[PDB]
Amino acid sequence: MQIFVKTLTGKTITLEVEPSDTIENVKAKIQDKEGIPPDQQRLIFAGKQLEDGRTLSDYNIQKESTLHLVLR
Ligand SMILES: [Zn+2]
Ligand SMILES: [Zn+2]
Ligand SMILES: [Zn+2]
Ligand SMILES: [Zn+2]
Repeated sequence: MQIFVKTLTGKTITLEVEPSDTIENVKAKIQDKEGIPPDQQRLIFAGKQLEDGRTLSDYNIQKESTLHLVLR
């Protein structure tokens, strides 16, 4: 699965993942790409707040899905 993560500035990060990847995995990938610490990342897909220990398939995230880094 290719998924897109948009930063707070709207920059697009393209990530190669698997359905079973955790949100924690995806956070580490984001850190590698952009230097954003995982403890400072908060991810949403389709308005769902994404928990570190759940997987992409748990949230029905699919090929070409977009996640957003948000605040607060
Ligand atoms: Zn793929
Ligand atoms: Zn694998
Ligand atoms: Zn993985
Ligand atoms: Zn793997």
